Amino acid sequence: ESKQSIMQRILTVFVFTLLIATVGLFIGQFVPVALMLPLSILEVAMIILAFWMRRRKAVGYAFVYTFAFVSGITLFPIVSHYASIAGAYVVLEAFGSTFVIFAVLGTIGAKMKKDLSFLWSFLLVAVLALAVVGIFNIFSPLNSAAMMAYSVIGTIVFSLYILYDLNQIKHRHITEDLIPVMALSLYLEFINLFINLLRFFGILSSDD
Repeated sequence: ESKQSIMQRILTVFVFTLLIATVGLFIGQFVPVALMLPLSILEVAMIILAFWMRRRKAVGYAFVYTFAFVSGITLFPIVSHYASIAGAYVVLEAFGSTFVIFAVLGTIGAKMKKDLSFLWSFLLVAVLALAVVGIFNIFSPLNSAAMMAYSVIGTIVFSLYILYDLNQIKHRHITEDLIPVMALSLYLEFINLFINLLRFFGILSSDD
């Protein structure tokens, strides 16, 4: 029963989900395109069960590891897209840039003394704000100027979320059965930041 023990276990499962998502990303290149949408709907259902439903018992380890593998498969269409227009190295550039932001802002938030719970209103509303223009991009693609602003704001908002989330892990009372869902949260914050950085470096290193 210590914060130094739980935070090490949460970050251990968090690294496992990144490795599992990397395997699913490698497997995802063989998955047909028609299966990407059903698997995406499967992820949305899993996210609602994990966070948005009032459940008595938190999600287990098999649920988070399964989501990480399925999430890695559906990341291939966007990873391969920006690898075609910007290069295969840009994907590693944005993947590495996500780690240094996760490490810098994650360590600062976890080591912070201030309780940043009051940012819940601004960050939830900021993510909802970014989610609305994301739906607009699905049905109608944004130009280079607006997509750049969407990726830059997305990088700033989801970086602040990593600072807020890991700061709340220290300040809030985390139990033993919350390790999977909290590691799933850190995985989703990693993916959202990775996608925006992949868009940021993709447009910056693109031919148009």
